[PDB]
Amino acid sequence: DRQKSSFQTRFNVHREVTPVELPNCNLVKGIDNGSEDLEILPNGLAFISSGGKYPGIMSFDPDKSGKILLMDLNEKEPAVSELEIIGNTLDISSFNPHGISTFIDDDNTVYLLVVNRPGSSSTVEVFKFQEEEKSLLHLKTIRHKLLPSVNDIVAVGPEHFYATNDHYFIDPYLKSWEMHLGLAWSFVTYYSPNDVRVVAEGFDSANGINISPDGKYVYIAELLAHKIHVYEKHANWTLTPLRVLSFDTLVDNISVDPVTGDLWVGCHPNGMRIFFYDAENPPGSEVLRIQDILSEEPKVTVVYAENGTVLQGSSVAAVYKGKLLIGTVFHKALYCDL
Ligand SMILES: [Ca+2]
Ligand SMILES: [Ca+2]
Ligand SMILES: [Cl-]
Ligand SMILES: [Cl-]
Ligand SMILES: [Cl-]
Repeated sequence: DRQKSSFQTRFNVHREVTPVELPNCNLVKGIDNGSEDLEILPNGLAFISSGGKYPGIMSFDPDKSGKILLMDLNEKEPAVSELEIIGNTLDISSFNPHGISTFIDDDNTVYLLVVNRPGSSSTVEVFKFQEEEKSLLHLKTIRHKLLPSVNDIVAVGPEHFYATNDHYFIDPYLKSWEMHLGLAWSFVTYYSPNDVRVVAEGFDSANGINISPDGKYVYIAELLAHKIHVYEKHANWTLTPLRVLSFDTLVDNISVDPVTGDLWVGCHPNGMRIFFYDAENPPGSEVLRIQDILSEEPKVTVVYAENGTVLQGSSVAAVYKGKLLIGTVFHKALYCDL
């Protein structure tokens, strides 16, 4: 079949991980049920989305709740704490976080945007971060017909963001059929209070999304195409294609380093192991650094790679002052000397 061929191309089924080691990597105590996305502020506080659940993805603790965790990366051996969500505008029993993003106001108010999928429906929750009290003040729940199945967002103001949708459909049965057939109907939305538009479409599962430090480019990961799309971001928020980068791995969430502009990318080398879990054959981990992404030949380095004997299912990676923090879809988190 032509379909069985493109299926085992999309899920990269023949792929094995040549190890790339780091000598001082330590599992973060307290993270056992996922750390699928994370973001580090310029002051070294890192937010971690944890406990999220997906229909069909593995879970070691099904009654576990979704949590936003805090980590101070300026500490020597940093520990995670669960952030308290306060407010009355949000149903916490169904809180099921996925991608996250931050925005820092001119007053230095910190806003956290959190992709929420309570049930089959999909929202974006915006919180105010209260560092002293170590809490998240809920502000708003954002819902839209152009946000059917949000995977990750990148904030550009307190309720302004680009959002990936990893499926066109909302219903989980059609969702898996969509994903199995490879329709590639997932798309990217710009959301703002006064204006909500599709800015790109035709993606075979758009996952991570991020922005360059100067605002001029947007990066979008296409999981099952193994591609990172680079877009020019215009003053009217529309996007025009620029580069497409290709890899031998499923690219998941994208972090951008503020100083260099470098991309750090959490990857699933073999899509079968991450989608059809099997304890005797667990998914591995791979972290990519991407430099000089606008130039003729961009520099791609594998900074860390492993078959899962330590860390299973890396989905996000970010660096801070010599340290590398790696998160997983549903497993642990690895803190590493670079
Ligand atoms: Ca994110
Ligand atoms: Ca994901
Ligand atoms: Cl793997
Ligand atoms: Cl460049
Ligand atoms: Cl290995």
